[PDB]
Amino acid sequence: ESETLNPSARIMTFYPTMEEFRNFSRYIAYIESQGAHRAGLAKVVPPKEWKPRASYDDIDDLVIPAPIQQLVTGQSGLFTQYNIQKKAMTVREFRKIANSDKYCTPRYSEFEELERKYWKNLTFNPPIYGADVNGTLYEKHVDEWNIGRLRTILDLVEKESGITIEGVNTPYLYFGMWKTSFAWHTEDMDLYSINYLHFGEPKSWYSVPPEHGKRLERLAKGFFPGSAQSCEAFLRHKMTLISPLMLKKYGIPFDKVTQEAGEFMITFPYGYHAGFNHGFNCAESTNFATRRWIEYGKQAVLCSCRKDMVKISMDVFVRKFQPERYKLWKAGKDNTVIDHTLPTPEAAEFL
Ligand code: NI
Ligand SMILES: [Zn+2]
Repeated sequence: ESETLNPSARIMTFYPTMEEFRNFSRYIAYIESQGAHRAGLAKVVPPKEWKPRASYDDIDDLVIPAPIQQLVTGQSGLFTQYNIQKKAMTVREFRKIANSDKYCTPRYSEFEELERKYWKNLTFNPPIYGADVNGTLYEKHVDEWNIGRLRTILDLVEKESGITIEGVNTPYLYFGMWKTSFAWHTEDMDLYSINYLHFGEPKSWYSVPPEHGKRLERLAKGFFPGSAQSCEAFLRHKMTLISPLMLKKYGIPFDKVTQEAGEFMITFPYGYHAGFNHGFNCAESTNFATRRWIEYGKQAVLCSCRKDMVKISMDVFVRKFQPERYKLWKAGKDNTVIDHTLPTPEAAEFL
């Protein structure tokens, strides 16, 4: 039945009305009723009547505490990206470097051309990424799709334990320039994420359907056996870049999409994604949850090689939402199998 929704697991785009836009969790459940989640990624274009902020002109003084220079090594569609942290800098400083002759966008006709250039010059002229900047650019009173307070059940983590995890249940801001990249990964605990491109040049995305996630992992393990041997989930290091021609070569299903300023992207549990920025821009993101996520959370395979990695205690979610399974789960005997095609239960209100 849901098997029959988005049979191609293609990236879907939505144009909600303002009445639809007002309840975040509701619209997420809706797009899942339409099979959007099968793609691992979905675009949502907000009503033109809407804006998260009046103007972005006071932010030249905002500090980027930890700019990252992205060194990339590799060949033939396979790359490993190393982060070189640069000293702190303000936005206008970043912007100046970004639009500088050395680091600015090349001229191009169709997107296929800029894309080809990205994959040809990835390892050259390492850019700087203004990544993981704590904060929001939303105006304090915006109540629709506010990344700072979406009110999903992920709120149960801070609510029950007081724990905050930067970028996960708090917002992150991302200042990009041309050729800055995000490597193939799913979210921490295989959560959802939301990404809003506040302003600037586009951000392009690749995505692999959750139902084909394991095949991407098998490929990645084969191409990086040393890292696979060292960590049960080395893709979570977010250092691994794989070109679309390589995915095609090895029969991994995927889709691509370009995100424009003023547009939202949603990633879904266990949706592998990667991409790059076209030029100077600014993006805001955080994670969020639905009831459907809970099983993904319980089964997420986590990085086994670092003390510093995000691990959310699933106990509270299982007690509150799977009370009949708690004893079974705690006893390690819960063998529930995940069906990536099924929408979250909250969509019962639609379906
Ligand atoms: Ni992500
Ligand atoms: Zn690891």
